[PDB]
Amino acid sequence: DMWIERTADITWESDAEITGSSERVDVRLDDDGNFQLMGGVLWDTPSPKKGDTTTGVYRIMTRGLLGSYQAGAGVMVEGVFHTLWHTTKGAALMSGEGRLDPYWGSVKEDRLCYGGPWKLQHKWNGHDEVQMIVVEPGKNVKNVQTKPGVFKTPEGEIGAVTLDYPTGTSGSPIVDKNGDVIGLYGNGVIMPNGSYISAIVQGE
Ligand SMILES: *[B@@]1([C]([C][C][C][N]C([N])=[N])[N]C(=O)[C]([C]C2=[C][C]=C([C][N])[C]=[C]2)[N]C(=O)C2=[C][C]=[C][C]=[C]2)O[C][C]([C][O])O1
Repeated sequence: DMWIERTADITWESDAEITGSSERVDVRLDDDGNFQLMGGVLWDTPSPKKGDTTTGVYRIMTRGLLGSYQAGAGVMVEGVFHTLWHTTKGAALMSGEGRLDPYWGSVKEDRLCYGGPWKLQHKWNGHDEVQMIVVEPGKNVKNVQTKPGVFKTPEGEIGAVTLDYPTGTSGSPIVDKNGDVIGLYGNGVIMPNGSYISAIVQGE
């Protein structure tokens, strides 16, 4: 029922609009993957697609008997598709002529990958501006540039971006100036003034 469509290259854009703000907010993370203001599962082996694993940025689409809608987005790097867990909850994804089955995910970290282990090892350097590759439903892909702030958790810190986009943009990748994916958009908190702030969702 769900499929992926390639829609952009993974790149830094020199003309991106600069927006957002660099906040600092105290949060805790629950075992369902929700942040509040203040583990990993290896999936079944296919066992016996061939989906398309071309590098790039992708929309996650779904449909029933009528038109389609955009459930989310993600990134294909080194033959593995990466998204937030909550976009698909582990559902299989068609990719071109074949199927991609989940490999590994964590509800609490809100991360899921298909085709192999997580390939994205780069992280925000804690200093520089970053770019979100915005995969908004119904719209062409564009990049926006921002300086992250920080979620302060009881154990540590996580980079966080004050950028609000509509439902279905979750899983859009965030890149550093080299064009390396430093994490994904779409799991955060709402502030008392209504501002939405997402973690830069990434492994170690
Ligand atoms: B995303 C969507 C992108 C941001 C939309 N903007 C906004 N809500 N103002 N992300 C969210 O809405 C997430 C969803 C989510 C789902 C599941 C988990 C793990 N249990 C965590 C987050 N919501 C928030 O981050 C949120 C936190 C606190 C209060 C309100 C909202 O695009 C496709 C999918 C839709 O679920 O996500």
